[PDB]
Amino acid sequence: SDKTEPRNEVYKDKFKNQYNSWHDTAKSEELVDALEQDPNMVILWAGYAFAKDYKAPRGHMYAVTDVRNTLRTGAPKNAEDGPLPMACWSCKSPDVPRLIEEQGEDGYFKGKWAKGGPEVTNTIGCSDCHEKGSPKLRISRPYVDRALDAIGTPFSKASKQDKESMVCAQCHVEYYFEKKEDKKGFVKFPWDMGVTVDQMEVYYDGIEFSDWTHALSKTPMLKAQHPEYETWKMGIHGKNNVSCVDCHMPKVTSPEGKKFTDHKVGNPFDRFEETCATCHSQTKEFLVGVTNERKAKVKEMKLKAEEQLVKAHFEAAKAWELGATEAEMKPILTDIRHAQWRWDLAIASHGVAAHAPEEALRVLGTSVNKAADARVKLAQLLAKKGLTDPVAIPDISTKAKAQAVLGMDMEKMNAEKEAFKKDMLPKWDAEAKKREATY
Amino acid sequence: SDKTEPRNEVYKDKFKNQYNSWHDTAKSEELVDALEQDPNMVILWAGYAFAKDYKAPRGHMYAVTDVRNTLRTGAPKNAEDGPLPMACWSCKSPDVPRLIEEQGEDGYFKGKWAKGGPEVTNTIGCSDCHEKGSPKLRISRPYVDRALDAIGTPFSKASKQDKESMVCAQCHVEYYFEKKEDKKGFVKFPWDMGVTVDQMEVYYDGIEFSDWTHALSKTPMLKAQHPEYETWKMGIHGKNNVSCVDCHMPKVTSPEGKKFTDHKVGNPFDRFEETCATCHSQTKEFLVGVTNERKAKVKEMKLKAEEQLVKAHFEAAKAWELGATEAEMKPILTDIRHAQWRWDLAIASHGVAAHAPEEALRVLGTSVNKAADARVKLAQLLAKKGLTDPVAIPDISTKAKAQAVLGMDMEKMNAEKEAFKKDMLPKWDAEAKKREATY
Ligand code: HEC
Ligand code: HEC
Ligand code: HEC
Ligand code: HEC
Ligand code: HEC
Ligand code: HEC
Ligand code: HEC
Ligand code: HEC
Ligand code: HEC
Ligand code: HEC
Ligand SMILES: [Ca+2]
Ligand SMILES: [Ca+2]
Repeated sequence: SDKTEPRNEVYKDKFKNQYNSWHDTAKSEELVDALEQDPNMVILWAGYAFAKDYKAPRGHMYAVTDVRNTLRTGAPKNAEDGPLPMACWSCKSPDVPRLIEEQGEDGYFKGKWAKGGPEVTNTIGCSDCHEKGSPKLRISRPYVDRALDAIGTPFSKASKQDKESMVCAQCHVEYYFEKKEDKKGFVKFPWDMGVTVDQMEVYYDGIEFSDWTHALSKTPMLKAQHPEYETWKMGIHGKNNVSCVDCHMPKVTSPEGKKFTDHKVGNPFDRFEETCATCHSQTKEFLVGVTNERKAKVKEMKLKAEEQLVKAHFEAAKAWELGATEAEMKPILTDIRHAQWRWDLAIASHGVAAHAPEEALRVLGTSVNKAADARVKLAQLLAKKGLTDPVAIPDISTKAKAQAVLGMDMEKMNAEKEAFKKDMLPKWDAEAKKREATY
Repeated sequence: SDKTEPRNEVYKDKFKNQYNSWHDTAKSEELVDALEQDPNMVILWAGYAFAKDYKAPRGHMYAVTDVRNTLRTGAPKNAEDGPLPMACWSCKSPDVPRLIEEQGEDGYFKGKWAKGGPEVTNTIGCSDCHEKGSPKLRISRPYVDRALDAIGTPFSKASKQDKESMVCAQCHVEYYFEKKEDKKGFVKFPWDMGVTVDQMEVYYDGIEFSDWTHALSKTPMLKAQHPEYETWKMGIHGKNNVSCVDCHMPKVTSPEGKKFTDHKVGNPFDRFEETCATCHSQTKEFLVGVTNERKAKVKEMKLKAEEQLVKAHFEAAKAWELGATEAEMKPILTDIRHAQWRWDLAIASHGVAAHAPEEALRVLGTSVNKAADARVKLAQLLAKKGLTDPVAIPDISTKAKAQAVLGMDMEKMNAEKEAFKKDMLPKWDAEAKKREATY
């Protein structure tokens, strides 16, 4: 494509300071296993890909590696195999706008994730945010322009300060895959009714959309994903239009005293002077302390919401086992769907305790309120089927125990994934090397 | 006494600007009936004085008037009559340090509220916060000193900025009346553990303390009251030691050009220049909009928490009615106690949406979590008693209907109060005038 250069090294000794700091996200290499740290999530996501594997994000340099390696994308043997579609590449690589610009959105989104393996081998890079070889910013994905239009803030009419967050909003948002034949597997941001948890809930309910049917409760479930842009808009910094870039890509000075934009996307406290100290006079120790306090508050309510949902899902499973009808279960499943949507949207962003802690805490409160409705209705229904005692919860104290409770063959899944990693990934990179040898 | 002057006019000509702005809290005279606006509260406080009458605070000039007029103090015919004790005067008048200094705490707290009628007639004034005829600040109540010592911040070692909030903390706190024999009727702040909702819950459970037994659920209840200091400490302004005085008693300039401390304690937005604008560049409309949005979020979770509690109380009443035993109800009552403690502390301060919105939202979330646990246990227990259908809630849509549901003879209460107002209060004021003549 004329508009995209997916090879990130092309403009490196033309834009040295930007390339070098961009490459330094490789320094953020630790992989924290969130399922291991919180096995409740295996149960909440039962029947869905996230019950297999879910880790915290690390540096942008690892995006293609991590989508390749997660158990969620499976072990496809050919371009028509594997569980997930092409759309799983969309926020991982500057080869995505290359493919969209050459084949159109309809050509890009067609088919399996495995199909794009040979084509999507460059990780998150310059062409995702920039015009080719230029410092100018751009939106490189058409579905992003559609989403910005939908909330009335098109990129073409946005201020410089607005665009700084919009380039991150290409990826750091809640999304779903459309179902209609002409948009099958297209990425869409569910923003037509607004970006609050309540508006998005109305959107999804209006089209009767579900990401999966829960393996225990049979609830039509919604999955939230990293809603940084939607939740940043709710926090006081976003209300002041303090941009993602102000904290995550701050203006820094070279050893020679030249200012440039720090491209090492990571922890803003690592550049405390240049980030928080730009606008605040408090010490780093104070502001780190405040941030850790909100993380603790959000975590407390997160676990309370999760404990209610775990019990709700097993209680619903027991209700089905005791002969509940679909009509008896319909209002309970609605409550479970909404309760878990609210928990998931509240904490799916690993930055929410910094970006919008009060919104996270409000939303987790509404989660518990819906879970309480579901569980009281379940307690009455279970009693009509003859059970007036608590429903037993199996041992789910570890990720391995939870996945086994669900009947998941983790040994086989890991073995097949390792064989895929060893056999298929070399072939993909060998094909990409051959193709890039043109260009 | 030597160290207190309760007549607030004595130094009016020496300190004209302070006296004049102090007297201007009489401009804040609107009375908002909180029970009328939220009749749920009648049910939540069933069996307690707050089910009778509860209004939003107004100006300091009305403290003695409102404590005289509230149905909560009833209609005493003599100094040993009436529902409430001497300690209800403690945060309403500079006559209180006068009586404490002359009679001791033991002498002051002894007896009924009606006994203090003739002695406590000056409203909140200069000697409550100041040394006599002086600009120096003081703590005028010994139980406040004990509380400050308990949290490790004695007034003697406090900074200027610390002391600005501490004078408000003499009254704007959660408290209880001790029941121990040697301290019976004493005001104490429940801060030994210290000031979060969770620490105070541990404090109260450790001494097996209850304010009343709920009229419906028979739960041993805790009542929260206006925890401004404790919640201010949790908000970001308090963490920065932005004092109550910075927003509510700002430095202003007289018409003659003289700088002084504004003593019109009221809405900080009424002094936007001089309060927020001294630290913030945003417009007043923007900051008002933010505070209004937080008020709405807090109100949304407040109402969800109350709906859960109202149903829990009626469901518990049903369980008792169906023959539940003490042992069956014990874990349910514990959950209701904690759930309502958390609700009440979260919203008992009318400023919590400005002072600490994130803490109010966290605490309201934990309220719903405990109410959930109570209602699920109740649904199972009700089913063991043969009831598998929802418990009916009577019409409680107005203050009047809710009080009638509880069997409250509001007509008699109001008649007896008006009679008390017409007959007793002139006698109290006449005796005080006679006594103050001898000053
Ligand atoms: C199709 C269902 C997929 C799959 C299989 C993956 N993604 Fe994404 N992704 C996006 C962003 C902003 C992040 C970092 C923020 C965060 O994770 O909270 C990620 C992260 C990942 C990972 C690493 C972490 C993990 O979950 O283990 C993996 C393995 C992963 N993704 C796989 C952004 C997006 C999107 C932007 C709209 C899209 C679409 C996807 N991701 C889709 C998928
Ligand atoms: C791949 C290694 C690159 C290269 C070579 C560059 N970028 Fe970026 N960039 C991003 C943002 C938000 C800005 C600020 C824009 C502005 O203030 O107008 C920049 C800035 C630049 C410049 C301009 C000079 C400067 O340092 O300020 C240049 C020359 C540049 N970049 C080169 C955003 C992003 C990304 C979004 C996550 C990504 C990816 C990149 N840039 C990648 C690259
Ligand atoms: C606009 C300048 C931003 C900002 C501020 C961030 N991103 Fe991204 N991001 C994407 C994916 C898939 C990941 C996970 C990577 C992986 O786990 O392999 C991330 C990761 C992050 C982080 C975590 C960094 C760390 O060191 O832990 C952060 C702080 C972050 N992002 C912020 C996806 C994308 C994009 C897809 C092309 C785009 C564009 C951005 N992110 C842009 C931004
Ligand atoms: C604009 C919408 C964004 C986006 C997309 C992100 N941020 Fe932030 N962020 C800030 C701080 C202090 C943290 C936590 C640092 C810590 O944990 O110590 C975060 C966290 C994130 C994450 C998660 C990072 C991870 O490794 O898990 C992500 C993906 C993220 N942010 C993206 C600080 C700020 C701001 C300061 C006022 C601003 C504005 C933003 N971030 C904006 C955004
Ligand atoms: C760097 C990572 C940080 C951190 C840790 C914080 N900020 Fe900011 N901040 C800015 C503005 C305009 C406000 C609103 C208040 C005001 O009008 O001054 C804030 C507010 C905060 C808070 C209070 C909100 C809360 O979370 O309790 C906190 C704790 C906070 N900040 C921490 C402005 C800016 C910036 C201007 C572009 C920048 C950069 C930052 N802040 C960065 C940080
Ligand atoms: C330290 C300077 C303060 C500040 C900032 C406030 N108070 Fe008080 N207060 C007390 C009582 C009994 C009331 C209710 C009076 C009534 O309704 O009759 C109040 C009221 C307030 C308000 C509401 C003002 C309004 O205009 O509505 C406000 C903003 C307020 N207070 C703040 C009791 C006391 C004390 C007991 C003697 C003392 C000391 C303080 N308050 C101190 C302060
Ligand atoms: C003994 C049980 C009583 C009674 C009957 C009253 N008080 Fe107080 N009071 C205090 C503060 C800071 C306020 C204003 C803040 C707020 O109300 O949220 C009040 C207000 C009142 C009112 C007017 C409002 C109402 O409830 O209608 C009334 C009628 C009232 N009080 C009666 C402070 C304190 C204390 C400081 C530790 C103490 C002790 C009391 N009050 C005790 C009582
Ligand atoms: C009853 C009408 C009075 C009078 C005559 C005065 N006060 Fe107050 N005051 C309070 C606080 C926190 C301050 C600031 C203290 C400081 O910054 O050191 C003041 C200030 C004064 C002064 C000093 C001159 C000035 O205007 O700054 C004077 C002479 C003065 N006051 C007289 C607190 C309170 C109260 C707490 C709620 C109340 C009640 C009063 N003051 C009452 C009076
Ligand atoms: C220090 C511990 C205190 C105390 C005792 C109080 N405040 Fe504040 N407050 C602020 C704002 C913007 C409001 C809302 C005004 C509005 O409703 O528009 C409040 C509210 C209160 C109340 C309730 C007022 C009422 O009339 O019902 C009370 C009793 C109260 N405050 C006492 C602003 C601030 C601050 C701004 C940074 C500071 C600090 C404080 N208040 C501190 C305190
Ligand atoms: C007058 C009643 C107000 C109002 C409405 C607000 N402030 Fe303040 N503020 C101050 C400090 C140090 C912070 C922390 C952030 C920082 O370090 O700059 C804040 C924070 C806020 C916020 C953001 C937090 C939130 O609740 O979202 C808001 C909305 C806010 N303030 C409003 C400092 C001060 C003061 C210095 C003495 C004064 C006065 C005020 N603020 C007054 C007000
Ligand atoms: Ca989604
Ligand atoms: Ca109390």
